[PDB]
Amino acid sequence: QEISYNCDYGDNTFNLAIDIGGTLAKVVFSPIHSNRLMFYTIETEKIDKFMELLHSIIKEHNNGCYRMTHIIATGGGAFKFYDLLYENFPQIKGISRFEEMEGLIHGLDFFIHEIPDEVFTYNDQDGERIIPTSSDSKAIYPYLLVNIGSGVSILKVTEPNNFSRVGGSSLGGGTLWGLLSLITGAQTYDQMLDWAQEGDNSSVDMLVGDIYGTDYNKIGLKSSAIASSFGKVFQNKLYSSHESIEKNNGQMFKNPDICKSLLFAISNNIGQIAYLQAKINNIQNIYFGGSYTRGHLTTMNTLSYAINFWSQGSKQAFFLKHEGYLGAMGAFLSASRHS
Amino acid sequence: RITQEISYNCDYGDNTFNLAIDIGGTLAKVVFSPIHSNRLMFYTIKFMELLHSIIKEHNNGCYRMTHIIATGGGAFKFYDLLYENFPQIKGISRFEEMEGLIHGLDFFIHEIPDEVFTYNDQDGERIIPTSSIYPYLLVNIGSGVSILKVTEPNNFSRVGGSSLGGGTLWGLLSLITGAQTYDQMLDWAQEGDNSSVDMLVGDIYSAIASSFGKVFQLYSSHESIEGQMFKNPDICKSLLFAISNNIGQIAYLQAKINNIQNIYFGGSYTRGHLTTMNTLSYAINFWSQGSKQAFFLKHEGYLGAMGAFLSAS
Ligand SMILES: CN(C)c1cc(CN2CCOCC2)nc2nc(NCc3ccc(C(C)(C)C)cc3)nn12
Repeated sequence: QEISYNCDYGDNTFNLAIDIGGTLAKVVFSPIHSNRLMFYTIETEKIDKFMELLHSIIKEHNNGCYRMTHIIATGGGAFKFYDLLYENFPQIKGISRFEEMEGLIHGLDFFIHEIPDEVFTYNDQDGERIIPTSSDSKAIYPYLLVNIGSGVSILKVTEPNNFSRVGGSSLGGGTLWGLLSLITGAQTYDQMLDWAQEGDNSSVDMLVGDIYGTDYNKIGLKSSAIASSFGKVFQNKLYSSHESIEKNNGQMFKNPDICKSLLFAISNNIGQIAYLQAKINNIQNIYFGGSYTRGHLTTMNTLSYAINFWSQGSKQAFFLKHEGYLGAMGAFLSASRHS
Repeated sequence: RITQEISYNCDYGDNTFNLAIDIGGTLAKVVFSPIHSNRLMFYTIKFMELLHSIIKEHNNGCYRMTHIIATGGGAFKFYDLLYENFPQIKGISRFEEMEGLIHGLDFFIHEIPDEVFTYNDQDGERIIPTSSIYPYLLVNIGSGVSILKVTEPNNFSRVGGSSLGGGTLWGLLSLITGAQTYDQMLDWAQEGDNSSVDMLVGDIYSAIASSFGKVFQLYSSHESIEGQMFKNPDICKSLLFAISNNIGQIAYLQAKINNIQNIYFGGSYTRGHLTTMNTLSYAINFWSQGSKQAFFLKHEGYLGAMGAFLSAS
């Protein structure tokens, strides 16, 4: 989903930035004199596949010129994969590392300030609205980045170059993916999202309605609000697997319903934690980064609604067209300055 | 057979057998006192059938001298069912759930010795002599989580909550592992090693980076997608940590927003399990750098029924 941008190509080094996380590798590069920023994601699980993509990019977009390629690695996996990269690319110009936080924030601020049609709000009522951020300091800052990958990172940015980590969560995309993979057999994240879309969570969640007979207006909750995620399930050997889960249980619980339930559980939790962090830090604007929302309308509506609800309208969820690429973009910009 | 009991000089001015019931999503709790016994009797659970036996055994089968106070959603969802089930009773009344919990908690704090305690694996159990306070948070964990702020006697509000509560833990672990009781889940959790299903920091580069994050790792023309197995004990530990750490974090953030140091954990979640208590205590101790404190309660599951009981008189 390439972007037009006038890059400074410097000494013509080909800068190949990689953000390596728990689960995914996200790559940003610009062929020399193209003025195009290009973006790819691949799972890290099959090393050959990952390394092979990097090889193909060098061959297809830098004419096989290893000796003028600089790989800059960011994300948590920059450390773990450093030796794999070195052994794969003996003949390249260099390999460097960029701190994860600076990566995310440099990448995000770049997207906010420079790239049109990149930042957007979304909910089921309003549809998508592009926020024209790449048109000052006091309008943009302060903000929070909620970067959802395997876990959840939360960073606050008070002004240019002024940013820090605040507490994150271990209940992130990896949790949602792990649980639904094992429970439902779903083969890909995209499949889980399609099943979630069709599902009815109320068959496995207890709603306020199920516990009361009605709204619980004294505490601000409608009957349709979720009171206990997966709360309906209990009432109704060393190892478990999808197989055993299916043999034991059949279709008492339906896959679409499980997917929607847990999509709501994890996204609402993330939205709440984000809210609470924004509340403590007196921040109105909350960006979502990572590869969790993937422009999925249900997911974005869920997150937007959680921030809106918990804040009673005083805070706002923002999404990014290149959400997954913030870290790699920041690394890219560092290597660019260098060359 | 009642095995949980407190001596207390109850007020029997009305010459009524007060029977308080907390009808929550998943569990039902009773608090009652045989007239003039000075014994408070507690029971957690075919339920309506229990209430009958209680009247039979502890009030001589006398319906016309029994008063029921109902708290929780059942009280409203099923107000009629109580009248259908308990005709000819002296009276049925209701008590609002949040107010139930706080009156019950304040009673345990102020009146009952050896009720409030800290627990962690480092220093063990410490009884806090509260009965010898404000403001405080109550984090009441049942099917879901209710979080209440209490500034002073009779000043409180529900500030927050979470749908990721005991029912989520029990639900996930039932379906995934086939475990049949909360007890088996906790026993398995205590043996388990979460690192086989969780991505830890070390995995990305013993803190958890992603709970359960290691698990994900046209027409038919090749082999069946068919698969990988994970150990039940490790799954129970992963999800116990995930749900407990999250609750601890939300509790800490709420406490921070509300400028509260003292955080009480209520409901039927910890059940006196050292591992669960340790995890909650650790989470609060960690985030606050020691400036906030987790408290537990010997009668954690009966806060709401206790408050309802006291409302009768
Ligand atoms: C997910 N939403 C939208 C929210 C929002 C809030 C706080 N809001 C702040 C803004 O003003 C309105 C209130 N609290 C929430 N708690 C839950 N579930 C836990 C839960 C809900 C209900 C119950 C009973 C019925 C048994 C008492 C027990 C546990 N969800 N939830």
